[PDB]
Amino acid sequence: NRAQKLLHYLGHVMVNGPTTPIPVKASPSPTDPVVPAVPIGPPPAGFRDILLREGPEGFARAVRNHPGLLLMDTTFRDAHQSLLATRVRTHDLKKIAPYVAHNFSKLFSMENWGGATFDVAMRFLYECPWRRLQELRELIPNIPFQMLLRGANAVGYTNYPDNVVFKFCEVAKENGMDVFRVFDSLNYLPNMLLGMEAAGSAGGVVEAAISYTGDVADPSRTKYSLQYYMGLAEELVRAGTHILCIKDMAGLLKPTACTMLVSSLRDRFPDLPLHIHTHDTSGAGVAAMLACAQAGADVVDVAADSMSGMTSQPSMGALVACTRGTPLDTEVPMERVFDYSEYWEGARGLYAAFDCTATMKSGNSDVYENEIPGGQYTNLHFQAHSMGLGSKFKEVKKAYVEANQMLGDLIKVTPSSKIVGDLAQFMVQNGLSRAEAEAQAEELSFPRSVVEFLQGYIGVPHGGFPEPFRSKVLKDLPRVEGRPGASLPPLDLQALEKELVDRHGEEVTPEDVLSAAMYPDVFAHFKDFTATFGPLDSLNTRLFLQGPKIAEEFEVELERGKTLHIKALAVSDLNRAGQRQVFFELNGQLRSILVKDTQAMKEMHFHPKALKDVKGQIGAPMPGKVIDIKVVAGAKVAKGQPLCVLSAMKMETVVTSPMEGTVRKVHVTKDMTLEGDDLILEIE
Amino acid sequence: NRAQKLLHYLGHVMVNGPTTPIPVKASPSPTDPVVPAVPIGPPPAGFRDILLREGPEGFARAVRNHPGLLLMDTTFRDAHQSLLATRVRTHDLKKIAPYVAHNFSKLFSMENWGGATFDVAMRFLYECPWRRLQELRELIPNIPFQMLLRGANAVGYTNYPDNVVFKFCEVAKENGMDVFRVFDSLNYLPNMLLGMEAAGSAGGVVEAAISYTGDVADPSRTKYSLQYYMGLAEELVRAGTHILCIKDMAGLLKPTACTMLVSSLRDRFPDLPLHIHTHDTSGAGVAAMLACAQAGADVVDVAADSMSGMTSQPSMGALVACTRGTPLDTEVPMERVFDYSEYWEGARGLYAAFDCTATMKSGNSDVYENEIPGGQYTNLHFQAHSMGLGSKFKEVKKAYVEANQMLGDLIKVTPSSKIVGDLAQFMVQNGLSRAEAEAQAEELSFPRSVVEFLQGYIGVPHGGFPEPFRSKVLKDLPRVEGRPGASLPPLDLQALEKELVDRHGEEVTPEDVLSAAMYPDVFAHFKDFTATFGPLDSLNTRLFLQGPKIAEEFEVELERGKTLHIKALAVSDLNRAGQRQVFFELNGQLRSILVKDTQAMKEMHFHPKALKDVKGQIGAPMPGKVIDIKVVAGAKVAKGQPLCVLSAMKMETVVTSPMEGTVRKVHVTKDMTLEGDDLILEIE
Amino acid sequence: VKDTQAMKEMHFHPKALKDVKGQIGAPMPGKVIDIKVVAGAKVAKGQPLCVLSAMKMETVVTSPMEGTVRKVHVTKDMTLEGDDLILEIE
Ligand SMILES: *C(=O)CCCC[C@@H]1SC[C@@H]2NC(=O)N[C@@H]21
Ligand SMILES: *C(=O)CCCC[C@@H]1SC[C@@H]2NC(=O)N[C@@H]21
Repeated sequence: NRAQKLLHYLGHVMVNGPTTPIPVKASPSPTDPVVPAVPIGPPPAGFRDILLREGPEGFARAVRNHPGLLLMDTTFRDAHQSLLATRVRTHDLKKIAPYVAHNFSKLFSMENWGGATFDVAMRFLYECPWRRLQELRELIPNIPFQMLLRGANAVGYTNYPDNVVFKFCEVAKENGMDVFRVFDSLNYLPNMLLGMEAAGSAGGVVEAAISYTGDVADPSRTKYSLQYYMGLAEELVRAGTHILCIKDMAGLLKPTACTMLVSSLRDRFPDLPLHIHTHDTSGAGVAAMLACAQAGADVVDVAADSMSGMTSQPSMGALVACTRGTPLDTEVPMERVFDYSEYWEGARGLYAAFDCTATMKSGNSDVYENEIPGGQYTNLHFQAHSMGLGSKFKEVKKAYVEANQMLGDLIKVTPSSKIVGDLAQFMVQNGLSRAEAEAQAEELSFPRSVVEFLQGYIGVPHGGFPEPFRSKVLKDLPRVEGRPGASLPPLDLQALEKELVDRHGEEVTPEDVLSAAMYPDVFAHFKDFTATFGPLDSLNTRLFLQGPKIAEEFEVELERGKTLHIKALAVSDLNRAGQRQVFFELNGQLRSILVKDTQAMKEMHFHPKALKDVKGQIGAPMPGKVIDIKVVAGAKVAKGQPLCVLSAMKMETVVTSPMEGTVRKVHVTKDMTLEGDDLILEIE
Repeated sequence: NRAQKLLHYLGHVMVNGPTTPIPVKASPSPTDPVVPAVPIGPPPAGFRDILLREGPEGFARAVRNHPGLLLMDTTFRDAHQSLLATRVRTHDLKKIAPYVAHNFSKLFSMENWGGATFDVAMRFLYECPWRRLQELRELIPNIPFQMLLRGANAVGYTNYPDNVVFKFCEVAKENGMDVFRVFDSLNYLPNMLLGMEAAGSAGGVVEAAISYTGDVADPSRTKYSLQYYMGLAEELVRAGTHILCIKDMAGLLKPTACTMLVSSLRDRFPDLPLHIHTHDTSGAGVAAMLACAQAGADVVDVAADSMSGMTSQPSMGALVACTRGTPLDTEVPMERVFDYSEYWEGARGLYAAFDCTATMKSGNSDVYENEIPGGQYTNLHFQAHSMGLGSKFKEVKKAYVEANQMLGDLIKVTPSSKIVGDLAQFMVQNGLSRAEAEAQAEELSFPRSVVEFLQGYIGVPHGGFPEPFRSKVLKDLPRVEGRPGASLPPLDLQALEKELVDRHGEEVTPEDVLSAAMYPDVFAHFKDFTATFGPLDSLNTRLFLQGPKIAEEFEVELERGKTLHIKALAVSDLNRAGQRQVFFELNGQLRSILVKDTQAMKEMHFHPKALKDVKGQIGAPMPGKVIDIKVVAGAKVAKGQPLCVLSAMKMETVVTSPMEGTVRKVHVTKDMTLEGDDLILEIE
Repeated sequence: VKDTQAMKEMHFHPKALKDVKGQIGAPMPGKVIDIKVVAGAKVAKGQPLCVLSAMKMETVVTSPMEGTVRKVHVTKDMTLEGDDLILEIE
């Protein structure tokens, strides 16, 4: 019995408009993407059976001894985050999940879990990550899944207590999550050791990712030399990981740097599998990927053709065709590739409301001097749009270079990238250059994020903080060193459950408790809106965004037990009250409800009205202009004396003092239109 | 049920316009007239008791014996056509009847029904005359009413069968009717004889009327001399009646003329009650009326103050005030006159959409040169407007005099007035002069009514009529001689009862049968229209003609206990075939109705499409502009022989005859861009 | 011809003046959350003044100088955009 709340949502969409902020105006494609047919038989068993049967190390050995190359479709997380603002719901994903299970059993592993998946499922979109994860894992019983995880902060942006992160990892593994990736913003050794230890405590296949920046083929700059990365890999390997992984956030891999680094690591690690992640922002990613594959790569990240290019991962087809005659022999059907690409482009056509292709058309070479992370460009563009700064977005990216170089050649990863982007925003809205910021570091009101980083909440940069700027900014601000996760006191996991179940909700589960501990207020708002509108996510994307149209019929699956349909009838009209009626016809009955519009009165005039109950109160006898008032406020007047004169074209009503006393205040000064019984002055 | 029909009517009124045509575009005023207060006790004793306890002769003697003056109110019949097109409903009428029946006892009689009363009560207004008359007798069991009748034609414009008129009068008298008027357009003595014979057969008060035209005080005016009128009056009085009357359809009585006339009449008949009827158009009506009422008159017609002036009768107020310090001593409390006038003034704005004021601003002179009947001018202007010649309406009345000379100086009230009007309509429509119209009147077709008059379906005029024009028009037509009514073959109506019954009659009353006998076409039309939408005259007049406005609640009655509470929300839009859905509110229920819009015509024609079932037919392969044609219609064609060339922008395709034979026709003009798959030509 | 039906007006919070160093303007456009100092109270150098939060950006306004506050132009619970006078120092 939530159809009432759902229709209230629909009517609120009809009147007040779509609720989620929209960066650019657009209209959804009326057409519906076509899903290809799927075989009746259960999906063929992929590599998940090995994990279910063999240990994580046994699985790693089986992959390593396998001849050929292993593939990852990263469309579900990295493309959505990068190309879009990853505002995709799970309905369309489920529409294709059986096809993927039935056809893509040769894939290495699947990425479905994001870092900002919680933020999008809470703040703007309204979904529970655990739920649709559960349905997807049901639909995919035979491909292992990979989730994104950071070093100290599990999904947050500040370092976090060890115990809560361990419990969260335990919960995720208990749910059925398969493969874990753990990394750090600056590759901070205590944080990465903590993450590796947490993943080992969870139990499963564990990898660590090395943040690659710059070019290792340039001997002029050895800020992070091949020796540096090699030693880093040395402590990672001695840490006992399953597989090493490499992530190219900005797609800055030359095939030369590819081959020399891959050889440099494979020579001393002959049985170590390889995982490669890159963003095809510059359009030359495919060459580097092919060079790595020739050089001894094992697993790589690559996106569907329709969702490829631009800033996402490269395409299926390029690598598939390039290795047909090549002994690499990716050995995957092209028909499934075409079906996947066509379905994905059809689905993208629906999310045309905020495609960044209007802003940026094709990937440029402006990454080698800008180093914008591939995954956050559209999101930061939309952040600027919310800030209204989209007009100068061309200068916004111009500021990023110096925003980073304020703090030096840092490892610009998602937290650091966000901080640098915030710094660029601040100095571009203030419009001051490098010298103005550096000389006035104390003077400028930097956000709490600047002092947060300079304090050392995330960690310590390998190169170290900028001492003069940090001294100018922090000054009296405390500086906590060491591992902040070790520095941060542990926090309770129990009394918060009681507090939340007292405030709302009358059931106990650890999932919502840990979610609210990670993020209380957005959790509360999400619960508020869901309660006011019942279950969601059972609708179509077009229905979710723009709502039903006039005299069109559409079936709505309320839940699995029953499915009904609603017929939108008419918009009715604005009432004198802010409520508006809207007409709706469900399966066999007609109904209409009241919708509040955001146009409640315009509040003009409301001139003071003299009250006749108080005989001392004076009201204007006739409406018109005032030629003059013979009395100033706080002046004594006598009974029957002229004190004010009203004006019209034929009569001149001279005001008479109602009694003896002094005038408090003259509401009318001179020459304003008056009404009958208007407050002029009060006499006592 | 019944609600559905009226609800559909309301929806149709919302979607479409008012069914009745609108002469002048306006809206009813948002004001309800004030009903004056009424007592509770039974109505006082008027004159219905007197005629009840006496005979018509005894009652007439009692009236004559009264010292003073007795007044006739024509605000229920004549003021209608004088000021409006006689569009007043009955629902508004049944709101002062208790007041006047209580307040007005000295009043002589009231005229409600009239000649042009039923021809609208079913044709434009949709009501039953007998029904409304039945609903007033109980409201006023105090004061006699008065019927206006014509001699030969009972209600119609052509002489009706004598039995028909007799039985009609008998039924009318049986309806409880009290006073009757006998009249004829011409002075055709058999017409008045038949009318008075029918009135006496019915049994009751019989009054005949004499038309007035020209001047009696002008020696030059000789066609209708005093002695002519004296002979008419003496013949009628020898026929023997109850009360005499005089008609002034145009308001042409000077005081001296009517006072000398009254002196002549009262001299030789100093017992007979004397009655006058005039239409105040020249503006001097009140003066002559009062003068030659002080002379010898007994009864005076008079209209309400608000419904006075212009062309209607003079007012209550002037006559009451003047007859104050006089022996006549009207003796009527004028306060009730005041409230009556106030109610009528309030009621006038309801039908303000059509009125003579918009055209006829003030009372115009020169009526002597025009002699246009007062009760005809408004309808004439309306019919000219509906004709489309309302623009040149002044030129229409200009041509009216020439038509008068065409027919000579004759008395015209109902039939011949509109006959001259239609002849002038033809005159102005053809834009032709009088003299040559007289000349080439042989071949020129004339309206059917002119032919009827020239044949003599009405009777012989007093002065005859020109022969050569009648020979030029009638020519070879049979011509009626003698009395048309006697020459008319009497016909039975008993078969009409069964015809009505078995066609659509299951409750038809003899009144309805008589109505069908009068105007069968519009009778059946009104019957079917009422049967479609149910009974009318149960709602407000603005509610009837304008309909309820959106988003307001209103109440409607059905009977004493059946009264509803109705509200309307809004209207849907044209869904798929010009149909609307509208949403009403019952006392507590919500209703949805469908209305078929009439403003959707969407007439579009296309070049014939080649049908694939016919192999011989040839269709256009590509849309585009035709360059040249190689085969003419009805010419032999070879198999695969070029016949047409098409080229739109890029492609050029030459159409060839796919089969051997000869063509029948080509649908090509060589110079039109024709779409593909079109029936360009055919093959045998 | 000069039209008469054109009425143009200006209102809402004014803009902080750059030459007046005592005038303190809003650095970012956002919602007023809390005000650290009430009008008529001494303010130290580098002291929090107001908190602004719009989408994820948290900003605390520091005191440009050391001196008592005279008027709270920022008021409370009304959105203020960048470069709007929030506090004035004499
Ligand atoms: C709140 O919407 C701001 C969205 C931008 C931050 C998100 S968080 C995780 C991603 N990593 C990054 O740098 N921006 C993205
Ligand atoms: C059309 O609805 C009927 C009214 C117009 C004819 C009436 S009949 C009596 C009057 N005399 C005349 O010529 N027209 C008027």
